[PDB]
Amino acid sequence: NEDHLAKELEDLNKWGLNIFNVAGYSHNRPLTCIMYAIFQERDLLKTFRISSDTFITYMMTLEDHYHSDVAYHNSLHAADVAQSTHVLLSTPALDAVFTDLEILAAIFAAAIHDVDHPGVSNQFLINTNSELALMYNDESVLENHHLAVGFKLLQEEHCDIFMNLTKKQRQTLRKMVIDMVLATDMSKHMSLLADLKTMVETKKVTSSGVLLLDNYTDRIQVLRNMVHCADLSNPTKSLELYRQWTDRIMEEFFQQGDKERERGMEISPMCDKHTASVEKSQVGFIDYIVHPLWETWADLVQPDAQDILDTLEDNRNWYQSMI
Ligand SMILES: CC(=O)CCCOc1nc(Oc2ccc3c(c2)CO[B-]3(O)O)c(Cl)cc1C#N
Ligand SMILES: [Mg+2]
Ligand SMILES: [Zn+2]
Repeated sequence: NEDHLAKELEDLNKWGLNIFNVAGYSHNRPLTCIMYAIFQERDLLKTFRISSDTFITYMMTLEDHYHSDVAYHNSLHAADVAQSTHVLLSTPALDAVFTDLEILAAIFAAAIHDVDHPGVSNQFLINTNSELALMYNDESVLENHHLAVGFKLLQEEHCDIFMNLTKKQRQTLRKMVIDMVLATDMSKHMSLLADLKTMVETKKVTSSGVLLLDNYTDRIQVLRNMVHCADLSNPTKSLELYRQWTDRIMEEFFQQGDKERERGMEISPMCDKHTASVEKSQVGFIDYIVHPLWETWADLVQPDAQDILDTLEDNRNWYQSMI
């Protein structure tokens, strides 16, 4: 059990760590396990003076606020996005670019980015006049909610993992976490990608081949896009992992479609279990959203995302051939 978990964690810094196996060998606590592994690996507990007790207590409470009965948006997805963000932060083209605070903020943002997900989209909550949609004026409804829950849990007993940060560090980390979690709202996708394309068109590179960022706006725009990339990373993983993610998301999508049908609402795209094709949906999703994003990311950090983009294109063509 312990030796098996240790074997899986040999791939902690690698794309396509088997987070499903990590969940199995950690007794369904992948987020707490992988976050403790990541924080020890990066010396984040030492650097920001976080005790193991305080970190574990917060992470266990955070993981408890992910819904076990939802198929996709549970703590396994959060753990996957955190570990993928951890890998993207160590991409050679971004070496020595980001501060320790920015690294902390990105991994934390990824860990909390879907906390307390009900298993339905923003459009469902807007169209049903949900309390959450009312609270946030239909704007990034769930993403605002994820931030609210993630931050409020820091105020629980023995849970303030940012207690030993400076005042300016706490204020700046709050801003950056908000930016990165809000960047997972699909409504901001086209604007984020447009900014990413602009940075690629006007990128400054060193002799060693490292990206140069002049100001805070350029840094946060890359970090926003990084977490967005990590959130949309399932199709870029090895096919056996990607197929498992596809099974989970379609189960959650069909459950929303069932709720929409019984309420007498119009069923959302990819959510009608009677008519929808899993294979067509993935190919369409890759072509219009995931591939444009990752191709632009690959251009920013060239050649570091070459195998990732190749995997995305191979998985796209495989799924297309199964239509
Ligand atoms: C195996 C996969 O690749 C599933 C990706 C998630 O499935 C989709 N998500 C979409 O938009 C969101 C993307 C990210 C997130 C959410 C919605 C809510 O929370 B979240 O942060 O996880 C859209 Cl437009 C299409 C699909 C499809 N298929
Ligand atoms: Mg989300
Ligand atoms: Zn997500």
